[PDB]
Amino acid sequence: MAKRIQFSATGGPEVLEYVDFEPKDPAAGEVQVENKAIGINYIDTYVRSGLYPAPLPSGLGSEAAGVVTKVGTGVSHIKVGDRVVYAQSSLGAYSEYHNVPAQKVAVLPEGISFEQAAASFLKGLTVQYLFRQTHKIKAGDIFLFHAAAGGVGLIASQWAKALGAKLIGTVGSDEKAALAKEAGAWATINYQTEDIAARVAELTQGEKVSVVYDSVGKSTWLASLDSLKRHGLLVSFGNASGPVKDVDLGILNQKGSLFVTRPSLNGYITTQEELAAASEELFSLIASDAIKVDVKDAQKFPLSQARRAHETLESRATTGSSLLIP
Amino acid sequence: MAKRIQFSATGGPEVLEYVDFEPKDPAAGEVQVENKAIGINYIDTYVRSGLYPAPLPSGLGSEAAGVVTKVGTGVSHIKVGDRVVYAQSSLGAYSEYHNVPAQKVAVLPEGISFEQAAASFLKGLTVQYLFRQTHKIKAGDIFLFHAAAGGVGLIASQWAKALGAKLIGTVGSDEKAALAKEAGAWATINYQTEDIAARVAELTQGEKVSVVYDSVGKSTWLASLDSLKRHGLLVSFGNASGPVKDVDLGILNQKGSLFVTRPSLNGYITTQEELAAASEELFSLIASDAIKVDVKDAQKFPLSQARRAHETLESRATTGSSLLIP
Repeated sequence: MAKRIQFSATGGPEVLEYVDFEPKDPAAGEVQVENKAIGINYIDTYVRSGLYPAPLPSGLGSEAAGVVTKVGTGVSHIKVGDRVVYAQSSLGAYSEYHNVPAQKVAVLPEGISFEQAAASFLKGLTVQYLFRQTHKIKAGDIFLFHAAAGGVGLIASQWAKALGAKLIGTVGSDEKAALAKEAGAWATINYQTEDIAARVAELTQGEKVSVVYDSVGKSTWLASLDSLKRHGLLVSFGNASGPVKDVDLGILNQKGSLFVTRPSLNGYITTQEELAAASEELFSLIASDAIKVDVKDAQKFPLSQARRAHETLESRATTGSSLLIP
Repeated sequence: MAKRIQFSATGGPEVLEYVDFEPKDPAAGEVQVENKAIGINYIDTYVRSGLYPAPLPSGLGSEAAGVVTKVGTGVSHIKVGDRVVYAQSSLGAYSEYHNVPAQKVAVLPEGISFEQAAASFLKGLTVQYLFRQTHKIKAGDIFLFHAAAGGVGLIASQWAKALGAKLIGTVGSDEKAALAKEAGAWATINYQTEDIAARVAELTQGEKVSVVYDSVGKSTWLASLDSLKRHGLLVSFGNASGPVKDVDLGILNQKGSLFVTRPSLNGYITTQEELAAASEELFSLIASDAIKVDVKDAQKFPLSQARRAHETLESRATTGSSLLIP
């Protein structure tokens, strides 16, 4: 018997239940991970609130890192006792134990701890596909990245710097602005003080940017469109401020024959080769200290306190990644 | 004094007026073209009906070819007597004379007649940016192109073949199907009989296509989305069946992290270098008979009969380009 967070009905943070359950032995494709550190992602809040349909009662989270305890029939590439991380498990990473298909699990280097992995893996895999697959950031490129002080943002800042690119990062405070700069962001915009698109025009002497990465959605839709040059790409990969509905394609024409895409992690990592390749890049850059992955002690919540943790994430008081410790 | 088509109020074909006017000497940027053959584009009908707001009374058409009669102050690269074609003039190509900025005018090779130019130029420039700029079609590529029997469609078919690519073309009849095949279309779908996305799945043994060119919009939005593979591009460049409003970006995620763009000709040809380069490719391919440009005698209407011509275009009885002869 072990512990997991679940919810019996959708709602706010108050619906999170901390219960016992019997972990089942892994099936033929799978490995059982004794989770040691668990990732906290905005999608966890969306699932919990019913924005994403899930059978009830449901687990929560798809990102965690820990020690492999048992291994299923077919699994060669991963062995008992391996330290691993995953970002795409079935809902249920919020648990002391969770089975995951071996294909969707990456073995950690010795340098990367459980806590770093669960902070950086899903968010780091997200950055890699955004920057290397959805649109290949070249050295010298100016681009806009919303929420640069967030978990995804700080990895994006540091990755951009490693690529020799110039990330303009939107942030909600002067403190978050300095942090994003420290993390390698070329320039900074305060999305409460300043007009985003205006400031982008200023910083590019009118030339604008060929790509925008926008995890905010509704609030910043117009702002992001106005920030793009002719033929530019708007990459909406998040709905922090609510979704982007009621769009007339024609607006893509008005704003200069723009492209727009709504990618997701599952949309870009579908096989173990794809996960291997992307993970190799992520770990490579964490290992060489190009991407440093910290987690404030205030944002390490016990698994028991999952409620408390979710409340924190929704108030936007956090910077960087958060973690649940089983 | 010369003749032009205009309309004093928006409506159907009956609103077209055939009147006298005094052709004015060209301004500093411009050249005056004695039009010999005039292009007929669906956008002419939309403007005439008020789907696109235009100042009244207005001229009509932006595509025509003829002989340069006079030249404005600043013009070097074009001289009196040059045989030319343009696709982006101010509304008024439906005329015996029309001034056009010299930058938006291409000198014709000797091989291409006035009638071929006015059939093929705007529609051919449209095909070039779609196939070479918006998304670079590689040899071997399977892709979907709606309305393959139209004026744009038959050039697209032949261009695709010249690039060694496999254009699946949607058409409204068995007769139009054979014509699209004759014009180099790899495969054909009847959009009145058949399910578009199903047939695309069939023809690609489930792999789907990396791009869709969709000049229909509303009717085919879902069909076009279902036809695209993971990371695929939907290129909406026309609203034949009405516009594409009320779009939840999330649909781009559901259908496989798709891209979508709403390009226009004016969005991709903005300087004379861009027009030169694109025209060179178009003329190059017409010259080498890779793209053959015929116009049925039934779809050559005198300028006087502009009404009659518009009626024909709206009944969808036409295939390929149509022309007005001044």
